[PDB]
Amino acid sequence: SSNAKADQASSDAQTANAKADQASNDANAARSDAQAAKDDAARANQRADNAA
Amino acid sequence: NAKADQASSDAQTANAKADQASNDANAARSDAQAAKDDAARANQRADNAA
Amino acid sequence: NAKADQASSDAQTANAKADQASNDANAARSDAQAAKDDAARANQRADNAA
Repeated sequence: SSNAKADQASSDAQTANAKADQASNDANAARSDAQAAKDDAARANQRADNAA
Repeated sequence: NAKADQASSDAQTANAKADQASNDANAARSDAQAAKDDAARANQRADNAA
Repeated sequence: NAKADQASSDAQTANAKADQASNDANAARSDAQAAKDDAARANQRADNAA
């Protein structure tokens, strides 16, 4: 006896979850960086406004 | 088939996480592009200043 | 084997969406770094001219 299709489906789901976990953490990091860069750019323009 | 059922559940878990990751990555791209445009504006103001 | 086959297909979908989300996240990280560096150029130029 063998449960091969189910075993392979389970391995595929575990692999997919590892990939998706890593993508989530990468994406959240990228969001933080992107907002920090937006704030840095805004601050540069703010300093120029204030110096007008 | 208990293993197949659990594999199905775990695949839905993976989809929920991948969908959230995609949403967040799309927002990060849009914000980073906005940051590039705004930073270019500050440098253009500098280039063209009196 | 319908259930296992469905779980496998759903897992493949999640896996592919996760790969694209990781690529998009890197693209945003790259753009954010460029914007960060350009904002620092802008400030530098402004302080040198002030």
